[PDB]
Amino acid sequence: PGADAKTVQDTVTQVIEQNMNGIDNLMYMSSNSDSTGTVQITLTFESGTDADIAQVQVQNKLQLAMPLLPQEVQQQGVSVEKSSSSFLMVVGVINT
Amino acid sequence: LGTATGFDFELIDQAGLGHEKLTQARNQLLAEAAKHPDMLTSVRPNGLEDTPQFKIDIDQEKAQALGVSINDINTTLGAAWGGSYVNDFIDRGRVKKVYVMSEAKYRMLPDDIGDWYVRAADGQMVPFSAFSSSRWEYGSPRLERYNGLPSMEILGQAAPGKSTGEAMELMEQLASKLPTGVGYDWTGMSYQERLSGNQAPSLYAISLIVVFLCLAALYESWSIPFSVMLVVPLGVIGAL
Amino acid sequence: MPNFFIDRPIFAWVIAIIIMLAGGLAILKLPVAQYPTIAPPAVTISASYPGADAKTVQDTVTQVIEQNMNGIDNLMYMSSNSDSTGTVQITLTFESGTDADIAQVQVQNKLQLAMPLLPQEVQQQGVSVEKSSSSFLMVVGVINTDGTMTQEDISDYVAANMKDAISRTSGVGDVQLFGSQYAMRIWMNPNELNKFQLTPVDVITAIKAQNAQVAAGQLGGTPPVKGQQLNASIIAQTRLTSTEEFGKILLKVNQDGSRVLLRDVAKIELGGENYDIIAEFNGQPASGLGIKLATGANALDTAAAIRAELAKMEPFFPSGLKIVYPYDTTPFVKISIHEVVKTLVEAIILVFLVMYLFLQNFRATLIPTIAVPVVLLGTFAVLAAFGFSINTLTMFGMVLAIGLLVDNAIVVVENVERVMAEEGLPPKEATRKSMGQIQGALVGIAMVLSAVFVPMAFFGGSTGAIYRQFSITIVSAMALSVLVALILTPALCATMLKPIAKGDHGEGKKGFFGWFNRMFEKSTHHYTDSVGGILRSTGRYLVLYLIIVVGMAYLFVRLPSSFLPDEDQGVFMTMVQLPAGATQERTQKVLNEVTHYYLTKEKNNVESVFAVNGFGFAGRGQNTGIAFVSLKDWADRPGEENKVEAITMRATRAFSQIKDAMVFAFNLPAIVELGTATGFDFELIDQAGLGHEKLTQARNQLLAEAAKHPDMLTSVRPNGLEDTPQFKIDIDQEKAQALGVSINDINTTLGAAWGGSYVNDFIDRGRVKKVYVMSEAKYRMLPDDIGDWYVRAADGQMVPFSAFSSSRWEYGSPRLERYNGLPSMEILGQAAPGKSTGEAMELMEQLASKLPTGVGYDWTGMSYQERLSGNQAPSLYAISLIVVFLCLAALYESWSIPFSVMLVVPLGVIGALLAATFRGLTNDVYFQVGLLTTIGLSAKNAILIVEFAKDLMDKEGKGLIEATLDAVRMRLRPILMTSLAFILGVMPLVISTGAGSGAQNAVGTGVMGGMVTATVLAIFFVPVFFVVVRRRFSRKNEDIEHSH
Amino acid sequence: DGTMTQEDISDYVAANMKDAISRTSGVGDVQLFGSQYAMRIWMNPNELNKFQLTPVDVITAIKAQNAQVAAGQLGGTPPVKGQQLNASIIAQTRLT
Ligand SMILES: CCCCCCCCCCCCO[C@@H]1O[C@H](CO)[C@@H](O[C@H]2O[C@H](CO)[C@@H](O)[C@H](O)[C@H]2O)[C@H](O)[C@H]1O
Repeated sequence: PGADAKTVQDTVTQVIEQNMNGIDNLMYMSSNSDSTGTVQITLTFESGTDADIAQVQVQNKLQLAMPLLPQEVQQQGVSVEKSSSSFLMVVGVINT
Repeated sequence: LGTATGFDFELIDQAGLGHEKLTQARNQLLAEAAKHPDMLTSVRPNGLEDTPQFKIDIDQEKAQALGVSINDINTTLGAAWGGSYVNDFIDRGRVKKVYVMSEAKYRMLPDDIGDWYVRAADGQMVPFSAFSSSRWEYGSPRLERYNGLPSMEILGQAAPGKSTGEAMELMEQLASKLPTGVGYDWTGMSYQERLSGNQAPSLYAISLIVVFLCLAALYESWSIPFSVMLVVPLGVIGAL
Repeated sequence: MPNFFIDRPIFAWVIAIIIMLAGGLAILKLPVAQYPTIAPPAVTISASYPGADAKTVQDTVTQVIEQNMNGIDNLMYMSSNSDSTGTVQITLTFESGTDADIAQVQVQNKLQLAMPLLPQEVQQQGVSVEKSSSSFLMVVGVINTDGTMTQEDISDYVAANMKDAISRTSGVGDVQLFGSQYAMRIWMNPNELNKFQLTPVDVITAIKAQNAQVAAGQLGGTPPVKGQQLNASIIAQTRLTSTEEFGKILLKVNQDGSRVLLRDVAKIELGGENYDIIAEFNGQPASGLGIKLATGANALDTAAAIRAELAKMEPFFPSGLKIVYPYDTTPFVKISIHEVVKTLVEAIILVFLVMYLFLQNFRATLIPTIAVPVVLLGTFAVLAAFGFSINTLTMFGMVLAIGLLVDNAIVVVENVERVMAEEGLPPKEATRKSMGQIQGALVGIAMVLSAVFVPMAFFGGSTGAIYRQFSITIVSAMALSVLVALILTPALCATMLKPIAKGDHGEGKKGFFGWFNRMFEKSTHHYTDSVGGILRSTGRYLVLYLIIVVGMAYLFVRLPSSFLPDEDQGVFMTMVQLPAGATQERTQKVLNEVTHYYLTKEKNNVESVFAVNGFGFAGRGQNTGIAFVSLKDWADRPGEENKVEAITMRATRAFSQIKDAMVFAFNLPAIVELGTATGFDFELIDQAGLGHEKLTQARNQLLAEAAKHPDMLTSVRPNGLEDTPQFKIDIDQEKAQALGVSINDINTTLGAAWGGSYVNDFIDRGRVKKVYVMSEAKYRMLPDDIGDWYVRAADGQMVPFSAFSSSRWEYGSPRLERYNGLPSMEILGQAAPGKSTGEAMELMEQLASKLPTGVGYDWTGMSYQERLSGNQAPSLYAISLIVVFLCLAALYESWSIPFSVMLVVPLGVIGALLAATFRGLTNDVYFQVGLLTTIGLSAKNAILIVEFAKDLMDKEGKGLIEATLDAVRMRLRPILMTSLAFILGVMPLVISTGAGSGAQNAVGTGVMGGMVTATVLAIFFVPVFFVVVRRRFSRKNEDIEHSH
Repeated sequence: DGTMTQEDISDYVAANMKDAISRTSGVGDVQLFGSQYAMRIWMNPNELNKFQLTPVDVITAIKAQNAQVAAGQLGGTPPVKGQQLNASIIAQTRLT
């Protein structure tokens, strides 16, 4: 919260990236750090890789990098998730 | 997946170069790409341009002389202007966050900075303006990295009539003329071609060889299979 | 089938071709490895506590983690080292076949319960969980050939630009930097600190406050007021980037307004996170990456991927920077495999030549020959089908299978040839007649033969996977060659064989073939004459046979037994260990001596030496080091004296004359995680809170008692380090309270100055790196230096350490070991010459039962493996022999006639035993599988002999003796063709020098010896076997005529 | 033999048996029917009041005086060249 892109990159992104070692079947890794105080690191695995094993290996390497992150970032927590781009549907809720 | 005839290219800082030199190398690559409308079209950054930002320098000596601590100064600035997650409360049986932050009208403009006071050790309130100075500068609102190195993603496509393979070949050629320390890589749809497009030839070959061998077995003949294999273009011309 | 393809040769071809395409495609895609993986997965936990002594590490980290290690599937045991480098490694070792991914997941789920209980400084160093081999896959070295970069420069370059990408490469289980990344180093001066009434606590506070990255929000940030037109990020403090910026950190402003800057109380410089690891490549400054393979990953693929990654980095190197390859286990695998491929190709050429000697027409010799590549290539397809890899064992399976393969096609071609020499029938009809009489037998034989090889697919333990590689490869190839002989060979016979007129034996041919044919024909007659003779005696040969069986027994019980030969792999390692307390400088002196020896005394043999000071097999320390040695090619290192075993012996002997260090060169074992045989791995255990000193005393008593049994045990020794002097300092609580100095200030001042303290991060050329505060060297060298450090009391007074503390020398451990959660001390040793490992262990157990109360023991590693136990040989081969007899009984519809075939077994074994015995070889995996190969094939020769004889006595009239003679007459040529072709085919193996020639010699010698005696002897003894067994288990009336 | 009470027995099995049992083959979870020893400080509020102390002071002194300190080394790296002595500095250790 309230971090500029450089701050995000140099206290969060680089630290997580430096810890993404010893994970199987990684093809490549990319990230964005922006001035909305947000970072997303995406790791892409070989076709046929077990998506659950990929995710738990990532999340376990992250777990061990958490103590190296800023306190307020540890507070917000760092989400590790499977990446989909398709929704089955979007339910809107409005007040009229 | 793909933009069809599209490619997905990463410009990479391979040395100590930094965001500005990487941006200059990107602009150099983009200008050169633009000079080949015949081959390349719509090659462009995927990310964001540098923007003005407000640099504020805390004066350590003056803070120390006024008895104002750097932690008070920095949480005052950040909490007021950036907002700050304090802890949790319980709203109707669900745990939720508590945030402190300045009401909007006191964190809108540079003159507002001086309306925030910090308490010194001796009880006095010190306006932020007494121990800081500010200036405009440019910086990035979105920094990209690729395989752990600073990067800039570039999108584009083969010009009409041209193959994506052709368009990628030029991009590598243009990229080979960039400043020292600047490298590149293919990602996404492009990565899955420089690897997963070398296959088509050998798979079609296996198909054609096994077809011939099955036919030769059927007809007990090494030549008669040819009279069947010759049909292929007859359907294909009509589809085309 | 044979009839079908006799009419349809092109369909036959199409089947053969599809099989080869499938094999060919398997070969391009199949994993290649030296051996099947038989090593138990190991997960390692590593952590670091900067400036901690071994006990602090143990009681504050290691015990905490160990106590949370439970409910983990397939855990065999756990071991740990806590050392005065501040390092912990905990190794959890799992059952063979454990999914290493899940092992790692389950270990980490427990570890995360311990994590919050660990010291903060330990958590910030990052603890790691890895799943990899214990040994290095390769060492990637980096030098600067322009001398433009120091050791420290190169190390930082490597850490900052190369290591991470390599660390992320799939199959890379662990990466060790030989050197250290740069950190912002703040070297504190206690004199200057006291002059300005500051301490390391103030220095640390100032750095955290002034090397900061502040989140400051935005101008016009959401939610905004209405009408807002400006939106921009506020940028406040950012991480410092240079020594200059750190130097001007403001510590305080003096009473008269002057400033005290960080550079006024410290030297500030870019320097290593640590200064323990220093490497050289052939004497020059170097750094590097020691790379370990992730559990179960493919070594050749992982190495290819590492090279591809390094290739991406090279174009951006600073000037002079260069990658070198001082140590790589990879090449030997590729090379030794190709050497076997080469001998398989030579085998096919040799086969072609021997075929051309008996079949004297190019087209006719192509028939048996083409079978080889069809079968062999199809075997790769079957291996793919069953998830096997291309490895040393499957490749040698192919080779050992050559005789069994080629024999099916030879049996078919030869028999067709004879049918055309006996009756003058034309090719297409001759092969039909021929397939009619043998095809059933070929299929039957494939069944009995599978009984000799399938049982060893059921060996248990780690050893079993080895034998299963052979079993499946040989059974598959053998099954494929029967198929190939029923489909392709009959077709090729009916189309490519030259018509033979009746009664013709080419005796009236031209030059040499005409001569050869005349010799063979007369030899055949002199052959049949000889046998006809012995059949009239028989009693004589029955006795001679028992002689052979007895000698066979003799040789066998006196042939030593090994597992897999030790190969010269063109690389090896040298271990350097000085006593704890030794300095880095003395360790460098001993490394210089090691390096010197290889560069000057082994000029002709050693290509390079990558030596590292501060890293050893058991990990970081001032008193340890290692040298990685790469030899010149095997080709340029001719003779036994120039191979790894002779080199390492010479080297170790020369190094024994090095003062006050343990230095030895050793060749890496075939496996490793198998057991450098004769060796045992012992754990002494503190089972009752006895404590370190008592365990030591118990250890010493055991070591003493062991030494006085040199007949049984040799080199029984501790694996760890001896206690050393340590500086004990007591803080006086009352005095501190009285003076008003906080214990926290005291401890931080002490620890930061003498141990160093990781404060926070900074940005060095775009990359986040660490900032370290520590005393400059010259103020943390001497005991008296302690009192030059001052702490500030509450009332502002500077108080020297000497005012609130006292100190004394004492002894302590630099390396505390634990085994399965308890204090331990590992003890290594071996069986004395002539006595067995099991013997040595029982003695060790007997000695260990006499130690003081509360002291127990346990076996681990190689000694754990052998106690689940082996000795499954007798049973499995016993089953094998029974099933073979049962299969033969079905074949002959007789309970007795099988014995006439099975008696042939000793005749090849004796030749293999003689050959191995007098070449000084051993009873190992290659000897054993070779024996089954020889036995199978001569069993097969015997089967077709008595099958032919039995047919004569049954279908035709022919009495016993006549049938036997005409049967053996008919099967002499076919037998010789195969034997001579296989015996000559394996010459490449017996004559082999160079990469993997250890395995190749072991293979070839057994087979060649076995094959020669099997061929020469069975040709005479199988006739005896049949006539004697027929007579002994005779019914009522026969022999004298047989009706019709 | 009347030499161990229940609380003793429980400490013995917690401290010497439970860990190994819980790592034994096929064992999934292990419940101790009792409790391992801890060092028990049983405070008396009257005596605390008498000396004007609280549990806060007690807790503070225990963290300060029951400590295991990383204290560094003599002659550790990087050394002054020519250094002969390398030795661990041992400061406060845990009370026992
Ligand atoms: C007598 C006939 C049967 C005997 C011959 C059998 C040979 C068996 C030993 C082969 C060892 C396997 O070695 C294997 O070689 C092939 C061919 O270069 C490699 O194949 C590699 O190069 C080829 C092109 O040259 C590519 O199509 C392939 O994508 C690439 O991986 C494999 O990566 C390697 O693992």
